[PDB]
Amino acid sequence: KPMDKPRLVLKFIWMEKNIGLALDQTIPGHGTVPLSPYYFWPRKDAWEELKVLLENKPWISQKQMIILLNQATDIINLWQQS
RNA sequence: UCUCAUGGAGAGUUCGAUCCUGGCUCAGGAUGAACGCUGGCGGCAUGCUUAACACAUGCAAGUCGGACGGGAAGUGGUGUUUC
Ligand SMILES: [Mg+2]
Ligand SMILES: [Mg+2]
Ligand SMILES: [Mg+2]
Ligand SMILES: [Mg+2]
Ligand SMILES: [Mg+2]
Ligand SMILES: [Mg+2]
Ligand SMILES: [Mg+2]
Ligand SMILES: [Mg+2]
Ligand SMILES: [Mg+2]
Ligand SMILES: [Mg+2]
Ligand SMILES: [Mg+2]
Ligand SMILES: [Mg+2]
Repeated sequence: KPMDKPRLVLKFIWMEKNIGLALDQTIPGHGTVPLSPYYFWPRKDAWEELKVLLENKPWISQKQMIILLNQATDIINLWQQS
């Protein structure tokens, strides 16, 4: 049995005045399963609840969490710029 | 006495009576019928003949994304699919 890396995919919900955030997990043969539900920014703390859900799960390595937090920070800053 | 024929009826009224010419009237069918009285059901039909007179409202001709450029719904994104 080899070692498969459960790579995580980042998703967003684009609303008029709001934007939500969610994460998925991907393993070979297991396909894709949702890791986290959609958190609506600015109304809720989206990046904070996403990284809190990635910390509560011990099987997420620091690198996979920090990459998704970097591109999700780039999308929250891109929404805030608009 | 083979064959064809499945078809044609009258009545009252002019005269004191009659025969005739002659009109009127009636008995029969048919309705895209109307009105009156009365009206239980089913089957198949029929239903502005008058003003080709006016029209409130709603519907009666669209379809093709496999001609085509686009944008708008979602989706995580041009992998899916819709309008
Ligand atoms: Mg006379
Ligand atoms: Mg007399
Ligand atoms: Mg005569
Ligand atoms: Mg008759
Ligand atoms: Mg009646
Ligand atoms: Mg007419
Ligand atoms: Mg009209
Ligand atoms: Mg219609
Ligand atoms: Mg189609
Ligand atoms: Mg179509
Ligand atoms: Mg064609
Ligand atoms: Mg396509």
